[PDB]
Amino acid sequence: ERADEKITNININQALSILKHLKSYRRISPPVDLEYQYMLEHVITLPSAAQTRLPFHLIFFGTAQNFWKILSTELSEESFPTLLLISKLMKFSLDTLYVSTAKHVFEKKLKP
Repeated sequence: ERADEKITNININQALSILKHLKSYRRISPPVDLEYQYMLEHVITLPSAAQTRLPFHLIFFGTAQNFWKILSTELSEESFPTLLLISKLMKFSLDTLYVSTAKHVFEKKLKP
C-alpha cells in the first residue's frame, strides 16, 4: 500500500479489517482436510496456530467454494455475527450462510 501500486489482481484496501477480525476470533474446530490439502500442495509443516485461527490464504483470494467448505464446520450462535460480518466484507452470498446457520441452529440447539 505504501508503494501505491494497485495494478495487482490482489486487493489490498480490504484485508486490514479481515486480519483484525481473524485475530479477534478464535477457531473452535480442528483444521479441515481442505486446509491440509492446500498446505500439502505447497508443502510446509502446519503450525500450532491452525488449532486456534483460520487460514488467510484460503479466505481472501480463495474461491467461495473454499469459503463455504471452511466456514461449514465453524458455524455457531456466537460465531454467527463474526462470520456474517466477514461474509459482508467478502461480498459473498449471505443467503447460503443464513440457510446453513438456520439448519445448524435447528439441529444443534432446537432439536434436543
